[PDB]
Amino acid sequence: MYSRADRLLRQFSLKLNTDSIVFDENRLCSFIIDNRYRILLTSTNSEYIMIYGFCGKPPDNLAFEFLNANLWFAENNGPHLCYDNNSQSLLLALNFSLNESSVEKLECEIEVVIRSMENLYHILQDKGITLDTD
Amino acid sequence: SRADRLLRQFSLKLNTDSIVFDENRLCSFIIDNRYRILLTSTNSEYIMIYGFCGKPPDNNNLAFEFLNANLWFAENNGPHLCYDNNSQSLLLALNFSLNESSVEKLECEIEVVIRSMENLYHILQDKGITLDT
Amino acid sequence: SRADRLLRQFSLKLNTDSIVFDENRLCSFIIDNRYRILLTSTNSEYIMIYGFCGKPPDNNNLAFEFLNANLWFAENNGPHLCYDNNSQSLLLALNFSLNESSVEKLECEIEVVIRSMENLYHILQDKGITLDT
Amino acid sequence: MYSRADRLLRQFSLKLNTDSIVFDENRLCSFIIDNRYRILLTSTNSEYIMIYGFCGKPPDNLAFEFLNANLWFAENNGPHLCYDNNSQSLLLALNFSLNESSVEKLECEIEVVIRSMENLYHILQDKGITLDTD
Repeated sequence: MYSRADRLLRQFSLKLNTDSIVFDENRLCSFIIDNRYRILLTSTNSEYIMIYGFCGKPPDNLAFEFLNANLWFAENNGPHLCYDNNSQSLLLALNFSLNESSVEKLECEIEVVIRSMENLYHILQDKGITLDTD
Repeated sequence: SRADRLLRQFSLKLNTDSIVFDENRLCSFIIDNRYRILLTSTNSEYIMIYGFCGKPPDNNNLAFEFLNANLWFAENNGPHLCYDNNSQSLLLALNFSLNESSVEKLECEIEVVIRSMENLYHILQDKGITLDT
Repeated sequence: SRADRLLRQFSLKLNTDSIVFDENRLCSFIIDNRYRILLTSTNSEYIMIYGFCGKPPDNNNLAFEFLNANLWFAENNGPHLCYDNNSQSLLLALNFSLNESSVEKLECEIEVVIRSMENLYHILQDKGITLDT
Repeated sequence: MYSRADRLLRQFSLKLNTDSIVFDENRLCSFIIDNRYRILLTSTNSEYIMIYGFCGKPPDNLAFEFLNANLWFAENNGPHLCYDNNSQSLLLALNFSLNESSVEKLECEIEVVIRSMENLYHILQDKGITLDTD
């Protein structure tokens, strides 16, 4: 009766102790980890969930430095560092395959995104250029 | 190879003297006279595949479209579109796992990168911005 | 090494498809926390030893003294003092012949390069121009 | 009765069909190969002859490009590209060891210098910056 994405998210939700974490009518699910990391999940295909970590909006001119940072994530099997036209913000993107998936694997892929977001605010805070909250 | 034997022996001697080293094996080639590929191997866990796309027009705004395109590559389990501050090139970068690996599967991934340069070239052509190759 | 086996196999497959490749083996390390050394091996005849001295002050006249110093290195059978347009560094470069070679003789030549960086540093110190290391 | 440098040069001289090629009182010997390459030989030590190929005087500002060219000669076992304060000119320098030396080896080392001088006017003529005659 439930799609693999919905069942998996239901486990993630209950594990995190809420009913709230669910895909809405556009297949979007947003939440915050540790009052710090803004995670967006999408399931528009039946085979994978996209995991987006919202890094915030870049300062006033930078884009090449972000492309250069993407070398580091590729070399460490991290998410893609992307820029989104809508929210005009940076985000770390990771395709989570639903094949042979468990709630434990989803949390680790979400953790890879969280560590990578922290990795980004580390190439950026000591280097003196900063992304905002909301 | 006489050189590979010498370097391996020398490295082992370095560790012996408590000196850490960085090793890197490189293999570059061009496919169809059009796609520059670089294979690097800096450790026993993975190989990197780099598709050298070419120098981009120094245009900070166009770079924001390169970053935006990483959304499509991410969704499609493709390479990372990135930029090397040394060769001043944009790169399609793909990490190749040594686990359950073979020469067959390495070809398939080099092919994934090649097709990605293929898509990018044909997308930049349509938009009339081509790269210093 | 599983990676070295994979690359060797892949290279042989490339030749098989009539594709020429460029291979390069790199080994870098620091001696006495002071001398950066790079060993490269791009073919079966020789190895290159590069002593990375550091970025020089961009001073076209001081560079003419680097060139002038090549007279002393030449007379003393020493390395080539050169400049890499990529890493923006000056280099002491020494070609190491694979013929009648051993790990012992490779050490001696790396030592010749190291002492040369040693002489250069102590010559630049006295003249109060030191390199971005 | 003759030093190894003098004997060797005597052979080189006779081979080239002249008495003229000889070290003068400052141990300097200058000659031109093929009406094009200006060669200077020195023997102030007993163990080697220095071979200098005179490339001429650099245009008006360059030095880093010459240092970069020196990467190429080191990689190909060539002479050192040097600049000399006196003549204010570039020169290719090669130490020729007198140990196990024959007139045939000297000519090849002189040939390495000549090919390298030609190699230099090739990194320079297609690249649009030129050294003068005398």
